[PDB]
Parts: sequence; C-alpha cells; structure tokens
Amino acid sequence: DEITKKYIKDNIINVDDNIIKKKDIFKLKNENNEITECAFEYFESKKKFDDDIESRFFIINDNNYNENINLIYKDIKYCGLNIQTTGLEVFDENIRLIQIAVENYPVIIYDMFNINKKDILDGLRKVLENKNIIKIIQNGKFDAKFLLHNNFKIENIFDTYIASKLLDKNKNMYGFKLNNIVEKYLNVILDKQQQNSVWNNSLLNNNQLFYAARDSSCLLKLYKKLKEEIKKENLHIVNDIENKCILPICDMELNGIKVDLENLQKSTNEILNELNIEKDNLKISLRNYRRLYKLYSAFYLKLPLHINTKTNKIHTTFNQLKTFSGRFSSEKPNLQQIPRQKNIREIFIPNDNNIFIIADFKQIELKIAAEITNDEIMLKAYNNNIDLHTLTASIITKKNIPDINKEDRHIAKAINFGLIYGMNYVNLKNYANTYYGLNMSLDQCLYFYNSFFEHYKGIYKFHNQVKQKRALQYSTLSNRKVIFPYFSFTKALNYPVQGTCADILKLALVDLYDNLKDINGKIILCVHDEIIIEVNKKFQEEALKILVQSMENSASYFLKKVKCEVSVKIAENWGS
Ligand SMILES: [Cl-]
Ligand SMILES: [Cl-]
Ligand SMILES: [Cl-]
Ligand code: NA
Repeated sequence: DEITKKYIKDNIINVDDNIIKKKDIFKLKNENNEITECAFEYFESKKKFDDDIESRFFIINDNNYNENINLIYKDIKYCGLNIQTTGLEVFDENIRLIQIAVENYPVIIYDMFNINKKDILDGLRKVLENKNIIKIIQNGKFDAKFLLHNNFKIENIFDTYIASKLLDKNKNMYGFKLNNIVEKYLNVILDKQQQNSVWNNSLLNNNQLFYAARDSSCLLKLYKKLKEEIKKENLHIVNDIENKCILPICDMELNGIKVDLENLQKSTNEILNELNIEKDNLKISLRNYRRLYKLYSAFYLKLPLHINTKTNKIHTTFNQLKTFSGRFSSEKPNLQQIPRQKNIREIFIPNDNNIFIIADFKQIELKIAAEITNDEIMLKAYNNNIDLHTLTASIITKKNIPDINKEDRHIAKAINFGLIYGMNYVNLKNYANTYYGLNMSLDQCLYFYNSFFEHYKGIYKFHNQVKQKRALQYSTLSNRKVIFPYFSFTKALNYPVQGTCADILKLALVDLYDNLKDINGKIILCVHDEIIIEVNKKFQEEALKILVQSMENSASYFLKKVKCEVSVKIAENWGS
C-alpha cells in the first residue's frame, strides 16, 4: 500500500512505518585531500537508535545503481564486511546480501537477489581483493567461504571472532557470537531476532535491513577496541597468524578430499563378512568381533554419510580455535578419529591427474621442550644430529653410542616421553610396563628419574619452577595465552609444547597457501603434525620442496636453538 509497498522499487517492505528514503549530498575525499561532492539516495529509521552505530544504508540494485557510490571506496584503509546467507551450507545456499561499512558513511548494501549487471560489483571486487584494505569480519571463515565459492576474491582480514576468542584465553566455551561480542564491547544489543527471518525472498523488510546495516558497521567500532586489546595483551603475532590462516582453512574445506568408493564398499563387505564369520562360527574371538564391530559400525557405516554423492568428496569442518592447545580439530567427519590402518586410509585419494604430498615433523614436541627448558645436553645433541632416545640411553646405561642396543633405546623412549611430560618414577613404572611392555621396578624407575634430571639440568630447573609458581597463565612461543581454572603440573608442561605446535602448523599453512599459488596447489588436510597438499603430477618435485620449506621456515620463526626435521613422501593415497 501507500506504506508497506512504498519502496517496492528498491525491493523493500515497510513493515512498521519506520523507514524513510532520503537524498543528501555527501563529501568524498581522496588521497590528495581533494573533496568532491555527490548526491546519494539512502534509507534511514524514523525512530532513532539509542546508540551511535551507523544505521543508515544505501541499497544497490539494477534500477537505482549509481556508479558514484564506488567513490566512497577511494583511499580507504579498513571496512566492515558482512554477508547475509539463506542458510549455513555454502554449497546448498546463496549469498542474499553483502554489506560494506566505510567509516562515517551509511552502510553500502548489495542486494544480490536484485543485481544482474556485472558492472555493479566491480568496485566491490576491488575492495575485497585489495591486500591494502583491511576487511573487518565476524566469523571470517564462514563469510570468506561463501565469497570464495561465489567467485569473489578476498585478502587481508581481521576476524573479530578470532580476536575475541584469543582474548578469552579458553576461559569460556560460549559467548563468541556477534550479539554477545557487541553487547560486551559496545553495550549495544543487536536485533538477533532477524537471524531467523526469511532471507530467501527477493524482498526484505526494513527491520532486516537495519540489522544488516548495523551488524556490519558495528565491526568498525569492534576493530578499534579489539585491535587495542590485542596489542595490550601482546597477542598481535598470534592474532595475525590466525587471521591469515582463515584462507588456507577455507581452501581445505572447499577442496574436500576425494573418496575411492570401490575400496570403501569392498572393505565394508570384507569387515562385514568377518563379523558374520564371528557370529556364525562362534555362537581372541571377543577382541576380534569387537574390533571389527567398531570398525564397521563406527566408521565404515558413518563415513558414507559425509560423501558428496556427485563428487565422491568429503568436505570436513576445521575448527580454528576450539581446542585447549590451539591445534586444529575437525568434525563431520572428525579426521583424527578415522582409523590409521593403511587398509582404511588408502580409501582417500587425490583427484585425477593429481597426487598427494604428505609431510610430517619427526619430534617437534620434544624439540620444543628442549628449547623452552633451554637444556644444554639436549640442544647440543639435536644440533649434532644425535637421536634423543639414543642420547638418554647413553645417559642411563653409561654406554657409548656404538654399544647401545635396541632394548636400551626402547627403555629410553619410555623414560623421555614419561619424564619430559612430568611423571614421577611411580607413574613411569606403570607407564613403561603398560605401553611399552617392559616390567621395570620402582628402584629402577627411581634410578631413571634421578639420572634423567641429574643430566638434563635445564628440564629439572624448568619443571621445578613450574611446580613452585603453581601459575594459571601460560603462553606459547607465539604468545598465545591460556588461563587454567586450577593448577595442573602436567597440563602446565604440555600447553606451551602443544600450543607451539599449533602456532607452527598454522604459520606453515599460511606460508604454504602463498607458495602454492604459482602451481595452483591445493591444501587438503592438517592432522597432528602432518599436512597434505594436492598438486598436478607435473609440479610433483616442485611441490615437494614448497611443502618442506613452508614447514621448515615456520619452525625457524619460532625455534632459534633447535632445527626441525620434516619427513615427506609423495603418495597416491593417505595410507602410504
Ligand atoms: Cl605478555
Ligand atoms: Cl592484530
Ligand atoms: Cl621435528
Ligand atoms: Na559475519
């Protein structure tokens, strides 16, 4: 009517007589401080908002497209970026809106359901691609994923969700949605009710648009506050790595990993025949039937649920900041819960004309411990390329390296992993006999304990410092920080080691993502201390080097007294 359909030409529904269209003249500045003016039609709320968040907006469609709007983008350095989608899955859903909030201007809202001329998005694509303009985003992985899948290029991101998560230091598992973050840092309550509104129509009501404008311009004010808190916490280095790691993570999720259905259904029939063999031949046997039962039901039966029927690809979900240590986690499916047996990981293959390159660190955790504790014997041994287990064997047995046998090294393995991570000699005994099948005595493990820390004086001093301080706040070599709810000696030792691994892998993915562009390399997976890339077979030897140096250079960034070792192989399946 005169009210509801008043702005139907702009594809807007006036739901409550609370929207006016206005036309004013806006000043436009460039790099040379020159001011040129333009007249723009924008929308505003009749009832003013009880805050200072920019709530006006331009809407861009085919009927009103004013090219001069792109002049707002001239010589800017940051902008709030948000999108509205019709759902959560980038493959099944569409981008309904794109919002860009430039400081001191009403938000520019691209009505994507009512745009069909490519010229309208030109100035948009430039802002996104411009590596010298910061795009402030909330949930950058989610938004970047949609933009990438819709053939939008983007670079330079500051994720307010990553900053808030890092500042929380794993003290809370909830409170990181836009609504929470804005209420905390700005004391403004956004109309979160609009998330459940209908975005699939070619028309939107005024309330949906005021929300799409305010949920994008608020990013400008969150960036200033969060940027300052990051700096005060000395979290810039980690926050920067995490922000740059968004794109490699999107790359992994968008590429997925191809599944060989032949071996899948085959192995399903095989383990199934072994299970039926158990039932028939029975009704050793228990452990066998149970193993095959979990293998079949918990894996062979669940996995097909995630296979893209049209591409035989799995598109897992990588969580950037949901583990205690900062390591990646995955879900739907959880890649680290997939069995390690070569019988099962052989099912994952590269695309045609491509091949996998798989790389691992050998002993990154133990080398990190040596650097953190600054233990002279360990650092010198690593630098002379002496094996750490052989080393400890020579200390325990007092033998020289030529007289050290395999049983000596096996015992030393248990001592190293047990004592480096904070066990006492009693726990060492149980740990050794349980996981290594050694049957050592308390008097022996007591000798191991005293001998270990008598020679590894750096570790002994570091461990004693941790016990005495009983501190709750710990940091990694990237200065990623955590605060414990209560003091645990073994967790205090483990966090800087595991958290530094996270830093190294995440920085390796960032360098790798840049180094692979020349050969259109694809980042596939990151689990534990390994990364998998997929490349055309002709760039095989070139990608082998890129992956190794991306991981070596990352470790070199954090470790100054010890050199990492990368084991790398070229494979046609994940089971190799
Ligand atoms: Cl600090
Ligand atoms: Cl930063
Ligand atoms: Cl290593
Ligand atoms: Na967002």
